[PDB]
Amino acid sequence: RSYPCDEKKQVIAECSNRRLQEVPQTVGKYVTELDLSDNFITHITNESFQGLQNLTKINLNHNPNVGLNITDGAFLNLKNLRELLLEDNQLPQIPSGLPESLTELSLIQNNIYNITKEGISRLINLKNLYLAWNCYFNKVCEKTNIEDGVFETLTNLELLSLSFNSLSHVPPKLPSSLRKLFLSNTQIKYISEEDFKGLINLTLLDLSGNCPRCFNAPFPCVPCDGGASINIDRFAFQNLTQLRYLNLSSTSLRKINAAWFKNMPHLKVLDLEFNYLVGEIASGAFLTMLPRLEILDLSFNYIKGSYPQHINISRNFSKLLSLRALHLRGYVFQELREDDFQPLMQLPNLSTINLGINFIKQIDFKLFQNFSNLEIIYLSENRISPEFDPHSNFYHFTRPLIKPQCAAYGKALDLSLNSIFFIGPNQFENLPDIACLNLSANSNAQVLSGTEFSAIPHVKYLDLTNNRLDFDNASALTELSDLEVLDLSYNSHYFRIAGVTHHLEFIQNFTNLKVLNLSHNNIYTLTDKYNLESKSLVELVFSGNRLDILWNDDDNRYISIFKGLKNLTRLDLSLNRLKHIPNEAFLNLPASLTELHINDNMLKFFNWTLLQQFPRLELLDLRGNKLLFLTDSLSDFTSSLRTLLLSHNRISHLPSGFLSEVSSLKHLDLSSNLLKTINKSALETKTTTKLSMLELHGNPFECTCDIGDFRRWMDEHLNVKIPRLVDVICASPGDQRGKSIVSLEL
Amino acid sequence: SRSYPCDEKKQNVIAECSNRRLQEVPQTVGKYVTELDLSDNFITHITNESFQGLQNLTKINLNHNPNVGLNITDGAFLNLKNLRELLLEDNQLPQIPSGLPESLTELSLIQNNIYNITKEGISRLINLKNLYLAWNCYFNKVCEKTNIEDGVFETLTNLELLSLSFNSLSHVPPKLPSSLRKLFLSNTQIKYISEEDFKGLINLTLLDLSGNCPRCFNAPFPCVPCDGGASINIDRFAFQNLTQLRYLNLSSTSLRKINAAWFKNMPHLKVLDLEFNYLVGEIASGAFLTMLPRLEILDLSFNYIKGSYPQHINISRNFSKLLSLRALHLRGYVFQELREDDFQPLMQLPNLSTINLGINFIKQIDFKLFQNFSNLEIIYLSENRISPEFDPHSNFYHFTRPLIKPQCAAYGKALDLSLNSIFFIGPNQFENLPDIACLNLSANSNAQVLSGTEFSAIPHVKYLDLTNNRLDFDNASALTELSDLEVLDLSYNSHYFRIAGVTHHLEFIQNFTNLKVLNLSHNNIYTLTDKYNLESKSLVELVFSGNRLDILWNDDDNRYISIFKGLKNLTRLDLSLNRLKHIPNEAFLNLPASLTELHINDNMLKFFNWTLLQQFPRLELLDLRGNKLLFLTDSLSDFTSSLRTLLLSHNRISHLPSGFLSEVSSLKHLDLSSNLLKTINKSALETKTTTKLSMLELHGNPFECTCDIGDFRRWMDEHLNVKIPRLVDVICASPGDQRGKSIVS
Ligand SMILES: *[C@@H]1O[C@H](CO)[C@@H](O[C@@H]2O[C@H](CO)[C@@H](O[C@@H]3O[C@H](CO)[C@@H](O)[C@H](O[C@H]4O[C@H](CO)[C@@H](O)[C@H](O)[C@@H]4O)[C@@H]3O)[C@H](O)[C@H]2NC(C)=O)[C@H](O)[C@H]1NC(C)=O
Ligand SMILES: *[C@@H]1O[C@H](CO)[C@@H](O[C@@H]2O[C@H](CO)[C@@H](O[C@@H]3O[C@H](CO)[C@@H](O)[C@H](O)[C@@H]3O)[C@H](O)[C@H]2NC(C)=O)[C@H](O)[C@H]1NC(C)=O
Ligand SMILES: *[C@@H]1O[C@H](CO)[C@@H](O[C@@H]2O[C@H](CO)[C@@H](O[C@@H]3O[C@H](CO)[C@@H](O)[C@H](O)[C@@H]3O)[C@H](O)[C@H]2NC(C)=O)[C@H](O)[C@H]1NC(C)=O
Ligand SMILES: *[C@@H]1O[C@H](CO)[C@@H](O[C@@H]2O[C@H](CO)[C@@H](O[C@@H]3O[C@H](CO)[C@@H](O)[C@H](O)[C@@H]3O)[C@H](O)[C@H]2NC(C)=O)[C@H](O)[C@H]1NC(C)=O
Ligand SMILES: CCCCn1cc2c(n1)c(N)nc1ccccc12
Ligand SMILES: CCCCn1cc2c(n1)c(N)nc1ccccc12
Ligand SMILES: *[C@@H]1O[C@H](CO)[C@@H](O)[C@H](O)[C@H]1NC(C)=O
Ligand SMILES: *[C@@H]1O[C@H](CO)[C@@H](O)[C@H](O)[C@H]1NC(C)=O
Ligand SMILES: *[C@@H]1O[C@H](CO)[C@@H](O)[C@H](O)[C@H]1NC(C)=O
Ligand SMILES: *[C@@H]1O[C@H](CO)[C@@H](O)[C@H](O)[C@H]1NC(C)=O
Ligand SMILES: *[C@@H]1O[C@H](CO)[C@@H](O)[C@H](O)[C@H]1NC(C)=O
Repeated sequence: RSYPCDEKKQVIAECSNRRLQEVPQTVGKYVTELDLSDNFITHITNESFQGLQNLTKINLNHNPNVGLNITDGAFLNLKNLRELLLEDNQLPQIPSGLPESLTELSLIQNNIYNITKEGISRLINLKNLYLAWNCYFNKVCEKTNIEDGVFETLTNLELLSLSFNSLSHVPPKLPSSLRKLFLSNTQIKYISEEDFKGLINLTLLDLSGNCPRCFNAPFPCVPCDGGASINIDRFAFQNLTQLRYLNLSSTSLRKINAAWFKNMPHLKVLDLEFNYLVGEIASGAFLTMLPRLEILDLSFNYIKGSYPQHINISRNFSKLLSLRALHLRGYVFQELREDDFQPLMQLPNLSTINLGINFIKQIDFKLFQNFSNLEIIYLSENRISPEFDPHSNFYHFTRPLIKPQCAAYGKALDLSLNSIFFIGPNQFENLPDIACLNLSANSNAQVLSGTEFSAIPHVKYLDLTNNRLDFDNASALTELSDLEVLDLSYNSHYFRIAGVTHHLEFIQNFTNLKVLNLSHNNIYTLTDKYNLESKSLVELVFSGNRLDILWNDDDNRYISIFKGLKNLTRLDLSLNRLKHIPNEAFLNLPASLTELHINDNMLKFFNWTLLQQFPRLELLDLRGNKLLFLTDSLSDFTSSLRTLLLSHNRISHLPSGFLSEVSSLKHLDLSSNLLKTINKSALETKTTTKLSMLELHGNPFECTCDIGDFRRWMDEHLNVKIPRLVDVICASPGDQRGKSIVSLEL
Repeated sequence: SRSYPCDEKKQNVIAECSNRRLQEVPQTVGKYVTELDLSDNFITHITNESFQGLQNLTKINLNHNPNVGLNITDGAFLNLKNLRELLLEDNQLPQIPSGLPESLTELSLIQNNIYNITKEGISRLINLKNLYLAWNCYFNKVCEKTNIEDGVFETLTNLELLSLSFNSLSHVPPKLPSSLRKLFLSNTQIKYISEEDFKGLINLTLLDLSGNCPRCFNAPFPCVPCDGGASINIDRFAFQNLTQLRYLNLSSTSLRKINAAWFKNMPHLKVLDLEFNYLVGEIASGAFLTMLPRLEILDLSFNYIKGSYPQHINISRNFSKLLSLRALHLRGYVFQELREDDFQPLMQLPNLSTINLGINFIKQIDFKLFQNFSNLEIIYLSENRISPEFDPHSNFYHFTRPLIKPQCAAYGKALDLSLNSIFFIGPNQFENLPDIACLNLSANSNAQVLSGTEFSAIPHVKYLDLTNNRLDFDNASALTELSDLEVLDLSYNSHYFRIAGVTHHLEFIQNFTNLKVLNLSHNNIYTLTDKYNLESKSLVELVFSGNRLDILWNDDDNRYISIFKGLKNLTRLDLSLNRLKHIPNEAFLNLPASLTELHINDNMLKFFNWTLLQQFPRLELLDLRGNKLLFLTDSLSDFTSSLRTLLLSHNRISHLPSGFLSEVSSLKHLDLSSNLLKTINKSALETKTTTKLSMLELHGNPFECTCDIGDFRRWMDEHLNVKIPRLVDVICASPGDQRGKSIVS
């Protein structure tokens, strides 16, 4: 049982976020990677790691966790160290006498303003060198000094990142080994033809945020004199024949010199966000130079204060023969016509068009059918009617446009966050065969009645979340006979009113429906039909409703509410304010359940016996309740249960014979409870057990001699992992107070 | 000592002993006690020895015992000669128990399992004024009919209030005392009211017959109609001698016809609740309207015809005979358009102040119609379609809470248009309205750019509610037409705020010369355009809860460092729920010097620079609850002379500095509950002077109960002027024995 770290093969010592004061001295021989991020370590000496020659990767990010002291040659011993992460350590300098074995070194987010030869030029094996985010924004720092020729000695260097430092010119004498070069936000105003002249291997170049476009910047932003464009010499890119990625976002570009791409036949991704390129999108000589380009990002090039009637796309867009994705967020215009996108219509591979955040008031949807294979039509965040992760893209989020669960079904159309407050009879005509539709957050209050989706009747995943839907007709959505996933979360507006009717009967009319989400609808009363019924349904999410009201002891109408979900395997009843479940109501839950969540309720009572009616239940989640008794006879009540989740309850005593003969149970979580001790027969199985994971952190353990039968049990069963031992802590007595229980003389 | 377990206070001696997990009555009750509240504990037995040394009790409350039956002997109570009032609600009692004292003037047996009202239990108690017997047999509880022993209430000739509602009776019991003022028989399974059921009750001011022959369609509880969904049947002459009736409740009694005859001899009738009947026909032609010239409140709500969405509502011209009507509630009638002509009858009523039309799915309104009334104060149009468990002491048919927030309605004429679809306010939206002072436009899906002209037709609005919209704050003259605005709620308009790349402008704030309260809560504010500071000469309160001051004040951004400094008159600032892990010194120092109240609760603060309080001489209250602070300063009075309340509950303090209390000086209230304290060392309570503390909170700390805590107990024994709530929850964590034993024992 490793302590304090958590070990595994995958051979990694996970030692992060554990209030460590110093490199622990207790780590296994077979360990090759040590992760000590997020601790309180302030010193590193050549002792620190002395009995650890086999380490190939150390991670010391974020130490002390709110300046790390490192002795010259501290790691110099570690003769197999390939990767050293020293991010966010308040380091005032590159550490002296780093080992030559390093292929990877990260000094992101430090106070290093001097990039010296003593520092680095030594380390001739480097492939990846990260020096970003040392001087930036309103931080108190100095201009970055790069010793001349410091990088030329690193002749296998492939990735150099110096972003978010004050450099003012590209540094000279860079090794021709380079594949990727990040120079974003370095306050460079001029690129000469010398700067990159030798880098014949470069696949990526990032010059974003030099001469930034500052208007409405969400960060401290300093533009070049007068808002000036960055100045890029005609021949600056002439020997960059392998470039596939070019980031020129926020460089205040008004004009794109086509000749920049004369010698760049492989360009795949061009990022041109936050520029002033309305004019060049209408004209655009440079589009003829990019016949292999697959992704083009021209987001946020809107003219301050303008709201043009229409968008203006050059005919030269038809020359982007390989184009797969076109991002045109934040251009800002009122109407999209069939004609305005003619140049895009013959591109064979264009599968994504993104027009989010343009305040578009109207669109001629028939246009979209005139395309070869659009798969994703993203119109989120428009007007349509009836603090910076260093390792992430700085100019936008990188999560996919459409949830992949929805996109997997086919053609997707995302109309979320609009003003489509009522769906009328022709709203969806002239559309392609949409498989995935997002109407989330449209302030939609209509009564759906079985015809609104008849022009796209093959929708398979329908997102209707965050509306105000009025469920006053039993034929709602029944035109969608292939429906597989229906999300109705956050439609509480009408559900919360007792006096209006509420019809959930249409659920039974689907033959392929597998997942239904009814969460946060405040459901506590229904009209006429009190049961949910489906033959197909496999997961129901019912969190954030009022079962406590539906199952009131004095009302029997909802006693069978879920029973007719004949195929259900997964049911989520969290956040339903449940004090107790009536025995009849619990026994009327579908017997096909394999997963049941009743967490974050106020349960003061669970009848363990009724599990006997649930021969397939593998997971029971009772976290975040107020339970205070565990049955002593669980072996009698289930033989399928694998995982019991009982953290954040008020369990004070673990009964003797609890494990009894529960052979199937593997994961038992009893963290954050009121356990003062565990006794021998609470632990005894005479059977063959599968238990491998047992969570006990956050209990107020009594660290008298009564704790020894459990300490002994830990040694007796090293096959059972107890995570976060350093959080398995002595409450009493006061000297023991704050001790981990394993750290005690018994 | 200090009283224990109960809290003792004086009012009009009350001993609050509620909700403490008491396994039994204490024998540590102050012999001076007159009112004993023991509700919501785990008491399972009551005996003749339970209240042994306790003559002086006039009132006992034992409701909700045991929390999850209560067992009470014959005459456990009669030894209490001064007991007038005895509350035994929700105790799962099989029986009106025996030998209750003759002194009783009030007895409550609401919410038990009693189906036998016998002479044996009830008829000896001739001093009763109020007898509450409701909610023993109802809905789908396992349940026998209520047997009311013949003439069992006739000897209680002091009885003014009898409530038997929510029991199965089938008829009004006969032989009821003529002293009755108030009679509650709602939901008792009565289908017929006879000539004879009320004729000796010439003193009745209130009769409740609601839920007899209920209208059951879409009911939120198990509801059983009368055969054929038939109406309650009430003899023509049933109310003949009810001359004193002020209040009649006939809700949910399936009425289609109101016999104007029922009111012939009811000249004082003031409130008539007819909710949930079938009265659309009567409302259209009601002869009974001519019988009610002193009616003040008429509730006709939820009388809709199922499946009908009529174009207009049909108000009988007879409504104009209700010359005393103050309020008219017509929710849930259901109709599409309100026209000027529809309400003609109402318009010459002198005192009609409240018109309520919530939940009618109305689509179009002729707003100028409202000008034509005498003095409308409240125009409640919430929950429509306008475009550009059951507490036994509550009213069962609706909530009683006000229709308009009092703070808003205090300014004058109120118009509530919350929960509509007024997604855009256009040039004439508000023409021909009266002079509106309080305007509620919450939850209208409104996403427009407010530009300073949208309220021009009601320029004297002083309380504006705009919460839960999607407002696009892109123009610095927004709202500036409202020169008299004092209160502005912009909570939950995060839609556009959360998007970094659109413009956000709050400069309009400085323009208001009368603005006192601004609520910007839960807007997810983390970036604004061009102007980064909030400025106002007048503003007194700003709620900035649930935004991202963690981003606005991130260490490498100086832009928002004086965000709140231009609020020169501010005294209350709320900065809770902003995810703050630390406030930078300078940003703290730039908070208004006028502050008297600062809330920085429910953030993640690890450190607090106490020294900085030196800049806030008026600061009286500091709320740091729900953070992660480990450190208290040892030199507080070096930094404050003003602080009276310091709230520190739910932090990580496990040590109090030497001298800390009586450092306090002006400090009246210290809350240190839910921390990590093991003791309070003599040092901590040492105190150079004598503490000014009157309240100290310490419960839910993990105290170590060894002779190490004697110091503190003797501190506690000395200073009886320092109250400690919840001593039951001031608990031993260690050793064991004894955890869970209060440090008081
Ligand atoms: C039919 O119509 C009549 C109205 O004409 C209605 O009668 C009202 O019933 C309620 C009880 O539901 C009475 O309200 C209570 O009155 C007492 C004493 O004045 C108060 O103590 C009660 O307050 C308690 O609870 C309150 C909230 O739960 C708390 O504020 C407080 O702490 C108290 O513990 C409560 O206000 C009301 O007095 C009568 N009206 C008259 C004029 O007597 C009746 O309820 C209707 N029937 C149905 C079934 O809805
Ligand atoms: C300008 O555009 C370039 C090219 O698109 C961006 O390069 C991309 O940068 C991100 C984050 O800096 C890289 O992601 C990270 O890299 C590795 C993947 O090997 C992964 O371990 C991390 O989780 C993280 O995903 C991404 O690799 C990189 N793209 C390529 C092809 O190298 C760049 O970020 C943009 N510049 C700015 C300031 O936004
Ligand atoms: C309504 O309920 C549905 C169904 O539970 C929610 O969608 C589901 O969301 C979970 C994420 O919480 C998805 O699980 C994830 O799958 C990915 C990739 O396969 C995996 O990496 C994650 O570890 C996790 O397993 C699940 O796929 C998804 N199901 C579907 C069908 O989309 C939905 O999010 C809920 N809606 C709201 C508004 O909360
Ligand atoms: C937005 O902020 C305002 C100002 O704080 C909120 O209105 C205020 O709400 C508080 C309650 O949090 C009111 O105080 C209470 O008032 C009653 C009446 O005296 C009293 O019984 C209580 O002791 C308490 O003091 C305060 O009066 C009120 N102020 C105004 C001007 O209305 C408002 O609720 C917030 N809005 C939202 C949606 O959260
Ligand atoms: C007060 C509401 C009574 C029953 N009712 C009427 C409804 C409705 N439920 C409901 N849920 N929606 C409606 C939409 C348009 C017109 C009428 C209705
Ligand atoms: C991507 C938008 C750039 C700046 N901008 C344009 C806006 C706006 N912010 C904003 N907040 N609202 C708008 C409403 C209508 C038309 C344009 C805008
Ligand atoms: C389109 O993409 C396909 C990959 O599915 C590829 O094989 C083909 O080269 C591309 N065609 C053009 C014209 O770029
Ligand atoms: C729909 O849009 C909302 C908001 O833009 C987003 O949160 C959600 O994931 C989207 N749904 C799908 C299925 O992509
Ligand atoms: C039940 O669910 C399974 C998925 O496990 C599906 O294949 C089967 O068709 C469903 N049964 C019915 C009757 O729909
Ligand atoms: C406005 O309407 C909402 C929704 O009905 C309500 O919660 C809020 O308190 C009302 N505001 C005022 C000021 O009365
Ligand atoms: C400051 O606030 C007080 C209290 O509302 C008010 O009386 C006074 O007029 C305000 N001062 C200014 C300059 O607006």
